[PDB]
Amino acid sequence: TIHKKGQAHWESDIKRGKGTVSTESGVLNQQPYGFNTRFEGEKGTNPEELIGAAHAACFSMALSLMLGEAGFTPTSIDTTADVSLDKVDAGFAITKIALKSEVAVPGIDASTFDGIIQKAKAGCPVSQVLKAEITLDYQLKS
Amino acid sequence: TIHKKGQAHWESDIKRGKGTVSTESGVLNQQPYGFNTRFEGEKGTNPEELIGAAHAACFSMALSLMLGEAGFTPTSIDTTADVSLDKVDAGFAITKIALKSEVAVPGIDASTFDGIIQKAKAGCPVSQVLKAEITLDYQLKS
Repeated sequence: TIHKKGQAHWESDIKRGKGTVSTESGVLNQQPYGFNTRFEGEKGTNPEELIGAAHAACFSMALSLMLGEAGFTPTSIDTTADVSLDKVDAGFAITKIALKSEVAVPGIDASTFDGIIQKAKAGCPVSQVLKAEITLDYQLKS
Repeated sequence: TIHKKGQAHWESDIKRGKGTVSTESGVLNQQPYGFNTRFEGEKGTNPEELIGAAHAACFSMALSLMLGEAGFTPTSIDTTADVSLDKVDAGFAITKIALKSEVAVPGIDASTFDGIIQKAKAGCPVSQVLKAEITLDYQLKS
């Protein structure tokens, strides 16, 4: 199995405390995060946008793979993942991720493409591991 | 409802194609990713380490909060999230996330702490949204 690691550091309480997040690749190295950026809308990284990025990335790559297996080559795939963090009795929960994608695949049938993209939406590794509602809105250029 | 966004871009097929990943905060901005970095172990970002970073960050924040609710203030929390991407019949799947955390909470009861940290491991938002097995290994300095 493939193992990849992420890390975080936290110090003090939630209001007066702060933290940082990193990844083994180094793309993220002690990047600041906290209550402000996660719940108060202050610009900065947080768990949600990171999961959104991971999801957009896994979905896009999966769409390319499946398209290839169908004998198609995508010119470009641009996916956005909107992660919803809602308030619930237990606190908060990631309830939905809205995927928005613009794909360009030369001469591919609209009906055939839809079948492939819906399979990617529900079949990629990240979608499969998430419990949140996953929606998909796309635009095909062929 | 809080909304956070992530995105990704991909061009060409899976072997000769390539992609990038970004987040709205900018911590990730068109950072390269591909088959190489995700499946061949080449150093670079990928969906798995991003989920790991997100999980480590959520879990550490959640632990601080709960300790606070118990009347405790953590001196420091350092968590690493090890994400497993396994090959399965249908393709691949994120089967497990192993959390390892080092926490310093002066004077807290060992048993008291264990109950709290276990509740955080199972109850934080990111743990809650994941279907993968989540394990916890920690070392408390008290």
